[PDB]
Amino acid sequence: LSFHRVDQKEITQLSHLGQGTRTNVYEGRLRVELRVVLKVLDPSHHDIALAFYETASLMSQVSHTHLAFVHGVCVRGPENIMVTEYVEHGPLDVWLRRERGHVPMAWKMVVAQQLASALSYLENKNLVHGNVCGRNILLARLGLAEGTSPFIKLSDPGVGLGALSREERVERIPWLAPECLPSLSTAMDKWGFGATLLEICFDGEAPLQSRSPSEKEHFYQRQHRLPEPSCPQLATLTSQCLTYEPTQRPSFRTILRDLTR
Ligand SMILES: NC(=O)Nc1sc(-c2ccc(F)cc2)cc1C(N)=O
Ligand SMILES: [Ca+2]
Repeated sequence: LSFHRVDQKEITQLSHLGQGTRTNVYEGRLRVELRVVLKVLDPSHHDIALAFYETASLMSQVSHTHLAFVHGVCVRGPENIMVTEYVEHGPLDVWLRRERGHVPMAWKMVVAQQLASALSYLENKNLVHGNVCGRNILLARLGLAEGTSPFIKLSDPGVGLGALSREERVERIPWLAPECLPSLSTAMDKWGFGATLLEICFDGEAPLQSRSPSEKEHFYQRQHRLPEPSCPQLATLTSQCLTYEPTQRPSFRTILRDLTR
């Protein structure tokens, strides 16, 4: 396990941004003053803290234009804090819901290509993200003004999927791949991408949102098909990604090629 150790003296904790899986998220400063995000892990069992370090270790060996940077881990008393990139306009799901009306199809396709390019890179390195969702897509540039285009960053997955409870995996439906509800393959990120595409198509509203945890579980148990976008070309892709059999999902090379044409 390889990650930088950040001394508590080098960080300043600012305002609460919200909550992640077993975390409290804050804006912060990192003395080098760099604007950062601090993911403070709740007091937890060693297994959860080990899964949290494993994410920081995974994020430290990769580099990509559309992957949010991890500066390291800070231990402040009994708290584990991952120090991460501050991305200006924040999570995409929140932005899309707040942003009046819908964004253009062309804007949505750029975000989709950028995310597919990041996942293509992890696929080639044989590395699992395991938490692909609108909440984990961060908006660096709005790209709404003439001549401009959006710029996203896929954030770290947080506490690894292997350490979470069945309740947390259920809360993760429909982003969570169905084989993960009861192995850790890159196939799971093709499902997460497919569910993120729908979530973006539906302006930050994810399918099965209003449903209860037993309804979500039953939906995957009865292997019901997720909704499709109106565009037949996009419909083919999202249904191909959102295939229950993981070996039938397309590679990110194919997904990226399909998205560009
Ligand atoms: N690197 C990284 O993940 N940065 C994050 S996470 C986050 C957030 C997380 C959970 C919430 F409930 C609300 C906001 C914001 C930002 C940011 N602005 O960069
Ligand atoms: Ca909107």
